[PDB]
Order: sequence, then C-alpha cells, then structure tokens
Amino acid sequence: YINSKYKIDLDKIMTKMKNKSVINIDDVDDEELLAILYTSKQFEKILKNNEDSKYLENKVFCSVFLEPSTRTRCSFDAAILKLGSKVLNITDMNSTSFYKGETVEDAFKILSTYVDGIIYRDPSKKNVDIAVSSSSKPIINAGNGTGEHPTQSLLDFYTIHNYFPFILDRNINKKLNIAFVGDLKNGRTVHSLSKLLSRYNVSFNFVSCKSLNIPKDIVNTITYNLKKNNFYSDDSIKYFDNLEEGLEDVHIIYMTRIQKNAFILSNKTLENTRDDTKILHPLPRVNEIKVEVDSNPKSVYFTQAENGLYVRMALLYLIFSSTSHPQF
Amino acid sequence: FYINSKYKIDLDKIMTKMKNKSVINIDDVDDEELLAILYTSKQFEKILKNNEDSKYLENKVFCSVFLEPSTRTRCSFDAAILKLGSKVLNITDMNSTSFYKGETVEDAFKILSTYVDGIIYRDPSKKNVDIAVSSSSKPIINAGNGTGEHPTQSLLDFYTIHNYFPFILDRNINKKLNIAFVGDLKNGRTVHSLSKLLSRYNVSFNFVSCKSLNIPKDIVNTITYNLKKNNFYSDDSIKYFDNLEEGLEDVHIIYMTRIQKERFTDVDEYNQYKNAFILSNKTLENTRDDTKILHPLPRVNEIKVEVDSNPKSVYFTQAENGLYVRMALLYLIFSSTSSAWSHPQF
Amino acid sequence: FYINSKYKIDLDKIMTKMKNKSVINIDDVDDEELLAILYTSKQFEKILKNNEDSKYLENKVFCSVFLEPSTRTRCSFDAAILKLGSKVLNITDMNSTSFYKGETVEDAFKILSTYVDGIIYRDPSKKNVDIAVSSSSKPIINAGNGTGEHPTQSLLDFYTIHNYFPFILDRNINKKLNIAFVGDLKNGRTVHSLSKLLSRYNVSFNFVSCKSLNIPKDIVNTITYNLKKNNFYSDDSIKYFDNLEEGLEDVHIIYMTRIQKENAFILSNKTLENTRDDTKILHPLPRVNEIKVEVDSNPKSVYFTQAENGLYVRMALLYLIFSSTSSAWSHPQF
Ligand SMILES: c1ccc2[nH]ccc2c1
Ligand SMILES: c1ccc2[nH]ccc2c1
Repeated sequence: YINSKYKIDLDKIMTKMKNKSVINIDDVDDEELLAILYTSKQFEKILKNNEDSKYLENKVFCSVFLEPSTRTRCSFDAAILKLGSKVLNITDMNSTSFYKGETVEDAFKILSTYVDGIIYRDPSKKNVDIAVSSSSKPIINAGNGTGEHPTQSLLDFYTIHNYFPFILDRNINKKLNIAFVGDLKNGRTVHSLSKLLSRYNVSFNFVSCKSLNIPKDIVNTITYNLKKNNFYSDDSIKYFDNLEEGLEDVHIIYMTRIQKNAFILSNKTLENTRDDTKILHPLPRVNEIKVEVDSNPKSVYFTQAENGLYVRMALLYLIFSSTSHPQF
Repeated sequence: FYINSKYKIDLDKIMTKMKNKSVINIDDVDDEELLAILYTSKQFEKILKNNEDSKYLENKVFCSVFLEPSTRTRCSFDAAILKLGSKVLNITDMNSTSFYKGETVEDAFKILSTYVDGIIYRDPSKKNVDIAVSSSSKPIINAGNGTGEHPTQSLLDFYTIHNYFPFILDRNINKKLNIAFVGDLKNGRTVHSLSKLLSRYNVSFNFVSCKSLNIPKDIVNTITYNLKKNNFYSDDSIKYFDNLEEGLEDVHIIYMTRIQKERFTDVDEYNQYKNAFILSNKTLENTRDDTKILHPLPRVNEIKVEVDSNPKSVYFTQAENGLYVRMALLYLIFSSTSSAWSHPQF
Repeated sequence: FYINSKYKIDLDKIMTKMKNKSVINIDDVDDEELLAILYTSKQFEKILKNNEDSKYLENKVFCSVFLEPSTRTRCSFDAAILKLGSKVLNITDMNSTSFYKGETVEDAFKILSTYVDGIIYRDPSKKNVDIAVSSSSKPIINAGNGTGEHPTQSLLDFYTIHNYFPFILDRNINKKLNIAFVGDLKNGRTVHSLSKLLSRYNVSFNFVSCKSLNIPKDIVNTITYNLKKNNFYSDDSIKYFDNLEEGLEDVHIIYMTRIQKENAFILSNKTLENTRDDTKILHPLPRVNEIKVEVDSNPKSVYFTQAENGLYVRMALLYLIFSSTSSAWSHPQF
C-alpha cells in the first residue's frame, strides 16, 4: 500500500483510528492523513471505474444537521450510502426544536445507543463537544460555529495533494505557495486548511482588504508549525491588498466567500498565474469567481466538491470498519 | 419478451437506448420506450403481488429533491427505489429559495450530480428543472413542475388504461378508445399530458367542463395534429359537453380531475361547479358496462365515496400502479447493462 | 429450541399467529406474544452487544409517518428497521392537517399501504390511528396517539423490568413485584398502559401523586380487574402516597414521570437511601428536574438502558410481525 513513495500499514493505522471521533483537523496526525489520502484515491478510482463501492455495509448512522447545510449533509449521506451502510437523518431542525428543552448530554447518551456513529452539524460551539462527551459512539463533525470542519480541510488538502503531491514529502527544495483570497477573518475554511498546510513546507499569501485579513492567532499557529519542521522564513507569510501582486507565483488560489471588487477572479486576473496553478473554493460561490473561469483548465472547485464524496467515504471506512481494504 | 402477445420487445436493445436518458416531458418517451415501460411495469406488478424478490437494481444511490410538498408522488418514488434494492437521500419540506440559498441552480446540480447516480426532481419553477437537466452529469426524472409536465403520471395513467383496454397500442382503425375528461380541464395539467400521449393512438376525446375551465386550445391542436399523423382524426374525434349525462355516454374511460375551490372567484361559483360534475352511482348508470373511472388524486368531493364499491372505480389501482411504473422506469434508465436473464419476468 | 430460562416458546407457532398483526394498544399483545417479544428482544440485545449480524429482516420497505415531533421514538424505529437490514421512507416535521392537505385519512392509508410492507404511525389524533388501521392493506404499529396508547413504550418498559426481576413472568403468589409510579399519573399516559400490562402479573402498585394529578379511576378499575383475574388482588395491591419517603419504601421499581407545571417529587441520592438494595429507577424521558443528574452515577438508575432497550424491543416486534421466513432455524438464537 504505497502513494508512489510512502508505504502505509493501513492495518496498523486503522487499529489506531477505530472508533476515533474527528472534531478538529488537529485530531488527524501524519500517518492518519496518509491513510485518508490513500483510501480517498482508492474510492475515487473505484467510483470513476463503476466498480463496487460497498466497503462498509452493516453500519447504521444518524446525520444530525441542526442548520441547513444541504451540500455537506447530502455529501455524507452519499458517502454512507455508496459504502452500502444505512443512515437515519434529523434535518430542517434547529438547536432548540431538536433539544426541546432536553439536555444535549441526555440526547447523545440515548441516540448513541441506537446507531454505530453520528455525523453532527450544529452552529453551537459548546454542543458538539458536549455530544463527544456523552456519546458512546464516534462523532464526525460536519461543522460548528468554532469554524472546525475537518472533512472540508481533509478534502481541500486531498484536492491540493492530487495536483502537487510533493506537499507530503516535506522536502526543503519542494515548497508549495498558496494564496488565500477574500474574507480571511471570517472564512473559517481558511483557518483550518492553514493549520494543516503549515504542517508541510508551504508559503502563504493572505490577500484581503485589512478589515477582513487573516486573524493573528492563525498566523501564530502557522508560524509554530512551520518552525516545528524548520520551514519558517521572512518569505513564509506575505500579505497583499490586490490580486496582481498576490496571485504571482502561487501553485494554489483558494478563493473564499466575501459578504458586504478587487477580489473577483476573472480570466483577465488569471493571465499572470503560473502555468500549473489550480483554483479552489469551498462553495457556494456568488460573485467571487466569474462563470467564464469554469472553462479554464486552472479551475478545479467542482472537482474539489466531488472529492468530498471520496474523502468522507475514506474517513467513514477507516473509522467504522471492523476489519480486504479497497485497491486499484 | 412479449406484451399483448402481438408485440415482441428487445428489452436488451431498448435499454441500451434508454440507459442514462432523462425523462422531463412525456414527449421524451417514444413508441418502443412506452412498450418497454408497459411490459416492465406489468412484470414488477406480478412480482410484487406474488411476494417475489423485487431487487432488480441494488447498487444505485439517488437524490429525491422535492421543492414543493407532494407526499404521494415522493413516497411512490422512495418505495420504487427501495423496492428495487437501491438507496436514496431526500431533500424535502424545502422550497425553491431555501434550498438554492442564493446559490445558482446550475452550480447546485453540477455538484449534487457528482454525489449520486440519478436525481428525481419536483419543483414548481419550469425554468429550474430545465436548468438542472443542463447542469447535471446524471439522468434527471421530473416528478412535476409548473408547466404541468409529469411524465410518470402520464405513464401510470396510460398503464392503468392499457390494463383494461389493451387495444389502445394496436392503432387499429376499428378498435378505437373513447375517454371523457371531466372537471377543470384548463388547470388539470394531468389531462394535458395524458391527452398528448393518447392522441398518438386511435382515441376519441370528450372534454366535459363549464366555459371558464374548458380544455385549452393548445392541447386540442396537439391532439388534432397527432390524430391526423396516424389517420384517426374525424369531426367526431374531439367533442365538448357542459354536463355528465351527455359526456359520460359510450366512453371506455372516465378521467375525473381535481376541482380546487382556490381557482374560482368565490365559494358560490365553486359548489355550482363542484356539485354539477360530482360522480355518483346515479351518474354512472348511463356509462358502458366496461367503463373504468380514473383520478390522479387526491379526490375530495369529485367522486362520492359510495363509488369505491363500484367495480367501475380503479382510481386506487391507478395510484398503486405508480409504484410498478416508477420501478420500471428507474430499472430501464439506471441499470448498468442488460443481460437476457437479469430482466424481470413472471 | 427456545426458552426464557424456564418457559419454552413455539416461536414458529407464535409468529404464524402474529404475522401481519397491527399493534395499536398494548392489549393487542397477549401472554404468548409477550414471551415471544421478550425472548426475541434479548436475542437482539445479545447479538448487537456482541457486534454480530443483526440483519434478520431484509426485503421489507416501511413508511415512518410521524405527524408530531417525537424524534427519540422515530429515530428508535428507523434504527430498528435499518439494523434488521430493511429500508424505510419517512414523512416528518408534518402535522395532522398539512400531511392530509384536506385528503381523507382513509384514502391516504389506502394508497400508501400499496407502496410499503408495513407502516409505523405517530399522530396526536385519537381517531386517526384507528382510521388508518381500517384503511391500510398492511400492518400498522402505533408509535403513540392522544389516547395515550404506546405499546412499544409499554413493551420496552416491561422488558427493562423483566431484565432485573424475571419472576414477574412466573405469576407466583409468593414472588410479588412492587412498583412506585411517581409524579403526574393523571397525564403520564405511559403509566396507564404499563399498569394495564403489569396487572396481568402478580404486582403491587404505589401511586405517588399530589391531588390534581393522581392516577385516574378507570386505570385503578382496569388494574383491579386483571389482578382479580389471576387471584392477586388485596387491599394492599394498590396504595396511594403524597410524598416519596412513604411511597419509595420496599419497591422493586421506581418509574418516574414528567411533571410539567404548565419541587416535591424530585429523585436525589438523599431520597434513594431508604429504597431496597435491588431497586431499579425507570423514566421514559426526556427528564427535566424529575431526576437529579447525581443519580445517573447510582447503579440503581437504568433510565438510559430503558431508552436503549427500545431498539431491541422494536427490532423484536418488527421481526415477529413482518418476517415471511418459516423455518424454526431462521429466528435469532445466540
Ligand atoms: C448538494 C450540492 C449543492 C447544493 N446546493 C444547494 C443544495 C445542494 C445540495
Ligand atoms: C434522538 C435521541 C435523543 C434526542 N433528544 C432530542 C431529540 C432526540 C433524538
């Protein structure tokens, strides 16, 4: 089990991940990331070649979504169902009409006795943590108000590593530069990816108008993790207030949503990007990326969304299997 | 493979043709495709009635996007998918705007089509279903929109009719089927699409309505065209009535429509029309001995309960056939290949 | 093949009898059927706890019609169906009127019964579950209505009790089980139906309530009838109390109810020091102030195991009713 260079004791790493909850991307270590990336690529190739995907029958899940994120929900449902497992949905509900003045602790104590794991999206910070304390069953965070969204990080990374697989090598001469563009203060999808990318030899360009620039403690977290693998320099973290400067010599352009312009991506603004550059976006977009760009071989935002299926399949498989693995 | 015993069906050939077809308008189904759907539906009817294995399509995952509440139609498809042994993820209790949370439709179906093998889609917007079909990398099946396009309701209406009067397929100048459409024919869009399909065969229509709610000129023109194409048009093809005793005379099929209060100017106007086209055992004594009564449902006062006892009433068997027809359609479209053996048989 | 420790069960015979039974009132379960449900639930408990194959009923499709939110009860059934390896289509977040959008109930169950193999149905309407049972061509299982019928809650309440005190089945005049019902017994409809069932056995009730919210007269009459039928009625069969210290004395089971004001009957480790050694505490949940959190640590508390057994009992019931598989062999046996 190799991804060109690195062997993976997928047996060993699963024994370690068995019945792991995944709340923060920080819950995934080096070996676990390699296992998720290897297993996601198996599921990508199996699905694309119309082969049997049912690597996890015998499980019943609960998909508790206490805010409407229809894209994220449906992704997990598809992941579960394509694996050949069954799922029980709670949806169109909010925090208060679901926990009809029942304690959270009590609800996850009971619900964990019904199902084999729970996928949980809640705006409440505190609640996902309370569930993780009370649940007798693994929880996988599909997002909360703490901007924790490990699946979105994992799938953002999977996308990036598919076009620039030297990111895993942590080689001082093979460095990847990324430009984060838009509302970096509130685009919590940026903070999480940053946390993860800084574990590798990466150079960040935060492209924002001042008012919505990347928060101080993300930059501290990035700097910590760059310093830990001896990849921090004066040139690790750069800042720009316009594209022409920011999009120069960057392997990845990750566009964010920008609510309340200089940060609209066009085929114009993409002329002076590298030849190999790939454009990411968690979606939904609005005006952030002009439709003309979809024609551009540089755009991958829809393949990114697609990889979400293969990454959530991987993660569910590695965690919930009672192991034969997927291959070729 | 044989339907009626007259018509052979290369269910292999016809599947290779239908594989990954979207079905949006009944006009998307041709002659061979109709025969395939009608044959396959009758297999699934007999298999389910005899408590035999129905899992003819196990490895698929669908999305059931219903952006208006149609619980009968939705549940039918869910059952269809699940009885075939496939799985489904539902989006429901949602509307156009809270589903596409200011996301473009194009973007949403582009992404969702990467997750599932096909999409069942109900939306009032006509614009939208068409946009999904353009953007989706996967077959779409329309479960209904504001243009009154509802191919599954047409297909199941037809399947019901052909079960009592199977000579409709024969297009024989001497074996002609007469149907009465009754009630709000202006707004009963379930009438417009069945008419479009029936006129492809040797059929004689009786539109039974009161001035304000008569069948629209469009349908009449479409019917006339299609009757002229197979040389079955006469001055007695299309007849009109403003009362039942004239209209229900010498008709093989009585298709009753919904008459919603919400379509008058008051509730005077309403009960005058509701009550004048209410079907009773009285109003059914002048119908042929073989006549069958259809209704897409829900009924309300359209058909009096006493009529359910009447061997003439089949509206509930019609609703039931919806299961067998949607199983057929999903099987023919989403199967990965055909083999001689793997087709349903009884 | 099939014992409850001491009682044999012709699970073949009993299934041919239960096949395509609707279960609307706990009265729809008789003696042999209860033994079958108790046996089959304990198989599913052991199979699930040991991570073994639970798919004893593939091939079926159900409809889960929930016309009020009971998310705990709904999710329980969904899990029951899915763990058996069958499939379900859900209708939910709906109410009586927006589901039957001026469609007759009769018409709707007539049609929907042609789509699925059975229907799980929760409706506040008294009238409606009965109307569905008349119209449906397919078994119905009541997940609750305004008449306080909830057979699955009774069955699972009983399964919990029989797991700690299995002598309740023996109907032995010397081995009698005493239970305390505590709180709003007027409106705790979960009390009325369990009482109806327990009184079929050698049981002694302590109804612990204020004035306004005491157990209603016809439950007392129903209990007395069923105790008299098996010669277990005495002046000390049914006792009443105003407070816990008196009521919780010498009782095998404390079943706490919700007491919704819209103080005096709160269970603490303090109020539990004068209970028997072997006492088990039940509650249908959600709790609120009824049971203080400190009690969860107490080996006496089983309200969470009760909720859990809901899964094993609904699996049992669905299996016994919807199986078409004859053979003595194909039943669960561990
Ligand atoms: C799946 C994918 C994209 C989507 N956008 C809105 C709903 C939805 C579901
Ligand atoms: C399942 C389990 C516990 C619960 N508490 C509130 C809703 C709900 C669902």
